[PDB]
Amino acid sequence: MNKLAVLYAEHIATLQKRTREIIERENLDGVVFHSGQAKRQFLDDMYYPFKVNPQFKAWLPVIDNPHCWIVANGTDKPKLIFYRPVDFWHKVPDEPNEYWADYFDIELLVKPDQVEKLLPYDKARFAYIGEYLEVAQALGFELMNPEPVMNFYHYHRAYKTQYELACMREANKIAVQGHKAARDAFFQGKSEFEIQQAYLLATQHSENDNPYGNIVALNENCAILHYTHFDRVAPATHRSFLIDAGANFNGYAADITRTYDFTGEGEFAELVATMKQHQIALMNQLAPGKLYGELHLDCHQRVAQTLSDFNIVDLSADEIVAKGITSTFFPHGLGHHIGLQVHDVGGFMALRCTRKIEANQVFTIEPGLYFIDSLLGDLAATDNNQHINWDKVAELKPFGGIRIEDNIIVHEDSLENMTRELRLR
Amino acid sequence: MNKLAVLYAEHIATLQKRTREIIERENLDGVVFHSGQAKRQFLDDMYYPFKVNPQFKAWLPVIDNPHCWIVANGTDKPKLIFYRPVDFWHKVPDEPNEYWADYFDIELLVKPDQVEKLLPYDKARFAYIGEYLEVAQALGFELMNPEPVMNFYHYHRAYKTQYELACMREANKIAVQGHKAARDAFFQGKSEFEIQQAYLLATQHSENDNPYGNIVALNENCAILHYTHFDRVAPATHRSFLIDAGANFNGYAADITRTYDFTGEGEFAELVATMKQHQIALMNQLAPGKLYGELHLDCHQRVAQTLSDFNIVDLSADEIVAKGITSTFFPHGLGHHIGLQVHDVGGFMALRCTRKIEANQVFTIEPGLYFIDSLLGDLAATDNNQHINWDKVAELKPFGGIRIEDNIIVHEDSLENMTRELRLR
Ligand SMILES: [Mn+2]
Ligand SMILES: [Mn+2]
Ligand SMILES: [Mn+2]
Ligand SMILES: [Mn+2]
Ligand SMILES: [Mn+2]
Ligand SMILES: [Mn+2]
Repeated sequence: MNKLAVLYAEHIATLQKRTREIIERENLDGVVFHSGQAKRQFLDDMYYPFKVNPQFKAWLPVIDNPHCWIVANGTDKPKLIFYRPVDFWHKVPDEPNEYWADYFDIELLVKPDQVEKLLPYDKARFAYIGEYLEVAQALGFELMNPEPVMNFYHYHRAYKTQYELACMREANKIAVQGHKAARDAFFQGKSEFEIQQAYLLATQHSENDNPYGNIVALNENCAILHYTHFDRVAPATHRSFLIDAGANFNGYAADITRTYDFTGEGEFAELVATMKQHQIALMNQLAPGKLYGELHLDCHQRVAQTLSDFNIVDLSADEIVAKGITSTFFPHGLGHHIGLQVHDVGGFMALRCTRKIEANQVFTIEPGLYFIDSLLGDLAATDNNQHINWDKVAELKPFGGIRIEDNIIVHEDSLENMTRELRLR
Repeated sequence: MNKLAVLYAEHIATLQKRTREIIERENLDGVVFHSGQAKRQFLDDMYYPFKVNPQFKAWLPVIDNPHCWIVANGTDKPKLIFYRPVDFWHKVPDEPNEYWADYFDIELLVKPDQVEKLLPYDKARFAYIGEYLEVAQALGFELMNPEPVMNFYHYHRAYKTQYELACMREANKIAVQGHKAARDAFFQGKSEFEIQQAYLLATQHSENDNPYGNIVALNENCAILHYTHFDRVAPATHRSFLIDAGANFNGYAADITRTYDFTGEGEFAELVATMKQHQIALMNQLAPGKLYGELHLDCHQRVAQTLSDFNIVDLSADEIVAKGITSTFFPHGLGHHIGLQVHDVGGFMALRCTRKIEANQVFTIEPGLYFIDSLLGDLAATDNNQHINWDKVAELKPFGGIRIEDNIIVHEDSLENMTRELRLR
């Protein structure tokens, strides 16, 4: 028996039920999900790597196949037009024969432009959920990504089926293996580039297989939030390491961050150790009914208590917050839902400090503390310039910043930190 | 002094001259090249990796920056609107300060929608060369990628400036380092995936940095022409290895293939050694004035002579060709131009067996010999089924196929095989 296979049955039942409800509320005959197509590079005969329509992979783990269509109404067996071309050029895989194949009425498609005869005869009442409006209109569809249908599925995406939670445990498990290998590489003095290679090797992921662009930062780079590049030359001296990297499994993402001190001793190393405690205490505050806003406000508080205690700012926690200067050391949000998409969808009628945490949802808790040139300089142009220990700043500035991030499943009865349960210190 | 820098001056002069000629022939005030934009994934806040407009990087080595614009007329100094946003989020690089920066009148762009005021006041007579027609029309442009202008630049792209040839030598040099590391990994019994990782490490290339999707094939996979995947599990037995991989330098590509036998002894290993000889003799036939057609017809001849001598087909070379069955063992073209694009552009008014090889052009010579299921089975359904040693086929089938490919610069006085001159056996 396959645990995933058993959970999948309920997954399908759940999407089926959700489908029945929405087509009735909108008087539709059904919904058609288009996996998408490969995008061709301008004036070239090369293509950008394929990225499946999230709304299509929500149903099954087929994420590397364009020209696939799902037609469903929630009561009848969902139809799956599965693109399987034949030609000596590409390797032809066997016909879908895994556990999920049984849940669909599968029609094979040998050429993309032969899909019209496999779709409903009258497409007018079928909502087209996909990126290719022009192709949909030519086929006869009229309802393009109707907002009410998008909002419905997105809202329910926040509530993960057991199959989804299982998939997400797997993604976290792969990512963790990578974060450890990346960790070891850092302590060996490797370059950002080399560290990235180790992560990919340990997770057996190709760059285009991870859920987002990995951030493998060293020293001052740790202060660059959207740091995309990988230096090929190792730094003369190794001070800090920040790696925000994830993994994929059946279309579900992991999104983990870890910051380290090269020596394990000193101010920065202590700062990290503190942030970790604050980070865990924040994870610990997740519970059904809890307002994300409280968690957020609390994070800024912890940050202020950190800035105060490390003499980075010569003021009391409450006054650091009061004066509103914590945002210069922690400029981003505390967390977000995650699942099929890294920054997952959801929320009443299209992360606000107003929504409540609920069971079966999955979150990331990622408090941070950075020393950003631009953001700091701005703080100097205010009457608060007199309140920070600029000597303490220049001493840490060389370490860039800190961020610790886990993915946690909020069960009705408890919290499951997939990341730390995998033993990622 | 910088050799590249000195060659670049002439590069600019050349593009300038080409620009003057075309705008006069088409009565235009100038030409505007748009580097492009990042494409956002459907319903997500993630983007596909950026791919620069080839027509924009033809001018300078800026290939990772969207929202950049070049406006030129060929007599005045070309203008370069260089996107350089500022914000604590992304790492801000210094203002362009390399050798090529001096050849342009550089305006910095901090936000994509602030480009209108930096472009010509009257855009009507400026041809827009780019992918974003909608954005161009909103800015006021009317002439969208006019065919005569596209054809002109494309035609001249076949003739490489010295700067371009130098760039291409560099790409070949990086790729070779990778092909050797990949080679060693194969002999160590690593998996396709592991071999791919070694190649990337040796070339210091991220997957999205190479010019096309690497083909790292093992055993039977060597017979799959468009083989994209990388098995994570090494084969029980290592028989054959085929790696078609390249590299980039300033936007110019290398495109190299090499096939190996695991033991270095046996039929297949002998077959490879022969193909190499045929491959080199084909490279040797490149010369200004030569018709690609002769080279092509000659390749099929060599293939037939190979099939005949290895008793893969019980017929004489001439009759293998005569009966037209070589195409089942060698189904693709012999070579193509290469440069800014792997399959480079060019040719009289938008690789034909009719065009002639000329000086300063760059080519790939890639004869192959494969054992493809589908293609072979088809040969069985013909009266030629009685002509092939099906016992000899089943013996080689397990090795997949062969392809050897080099990139060669055709100088007016000689041939320069960048690949073999780098010592890639
Ligand atoms: Mn059926
Ligand atoms: Mn993250
Ligand atoms: Mn995150
Ligand atoms: Mn200027
Ligand atoms: Mn190739
Ligand atoms: Mn090629």
